[PDB]
Amino acid sequence: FEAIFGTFCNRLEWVYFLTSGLAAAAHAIKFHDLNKLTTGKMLFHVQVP
Amino acid sequence: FEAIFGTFCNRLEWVYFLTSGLAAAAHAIKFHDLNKLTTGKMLFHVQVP
Repeated sequence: FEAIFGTFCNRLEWVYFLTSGLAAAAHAIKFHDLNKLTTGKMLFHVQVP
Repeated sequence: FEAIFGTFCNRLEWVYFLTSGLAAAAHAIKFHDLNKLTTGKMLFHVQVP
């Protein structure tokens, strides 16, 4: 006879965005209506000494 | 629509003569009547051994 000793299944290494070093450079917000906005803008007012 | 987020005004930082290290090189005297005069003289008397 030939013997099949066993079948092994791989184990996945799950990851998330908020649990990684690159996330510190980021800052994450949920909005639910992003399709409706056209462009987001800042606005800076600066005075020079 | 077009979304405008928070607007920022410059957080201008203050600086002073006294707080600077250059003030140690200086002696600072305030004198409310300085406008009237234009002459300031000091005199040195030395005898050499």
